[PDB]
Amino acid sequence: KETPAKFFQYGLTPDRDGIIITRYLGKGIAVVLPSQIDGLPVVEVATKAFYGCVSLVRVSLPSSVRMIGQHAFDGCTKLARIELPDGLREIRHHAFHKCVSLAGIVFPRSLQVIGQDVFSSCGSLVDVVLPNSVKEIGSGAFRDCAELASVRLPVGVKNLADGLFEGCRNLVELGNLPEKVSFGVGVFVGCYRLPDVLKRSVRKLGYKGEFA
Repeated sequence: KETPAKFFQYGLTPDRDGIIITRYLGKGIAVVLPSQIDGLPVVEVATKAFYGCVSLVRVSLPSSVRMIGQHAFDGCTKLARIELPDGLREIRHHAFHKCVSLAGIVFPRSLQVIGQDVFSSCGSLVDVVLPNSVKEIGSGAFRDCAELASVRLPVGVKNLADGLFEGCRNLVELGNLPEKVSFGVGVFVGCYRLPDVLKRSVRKLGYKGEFA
């Protein structure tokens, strides 16, 4: 089905083997990012490439995409579904900032890194399951996800970064909470709905910050 290349601006990757998508020019309701342009694989969605694309409802990325750059989908206020590739390794900071219609997202088994504030103000996001491949999660990654009810952490997670769940006033379930973990500042500020058994096991792990 792939969206034709003429709706994208792109460059070459440093080693001349892949296409970096730098801008989406169209205004369709659905983009299927081509897996290749002129025989090269599409490996990256660059900084701000879909910035402010309020028309988009669905985005499909090919398995060749390894990287989603900073603020890539910042302001895609109608984005309701995005098919992430199994090639995806990293989502840079603010990549889905203010994607207020993103109700769910399925992370691939390849995802390594989630930058700061990636789902900041994703006010429709309900469930998130972080695969065990996820080694790095930046501060504020789920800041102001006011509808976020359930988060499953990666099994080996060593720290919960600063303000990770700040403003998650509907958060009630935190799966895969480790036997030992370090807490940044204000991890659970504004999390009014955390159950008591959860709050106690978190204090027992050593959190001294605010639950509200």
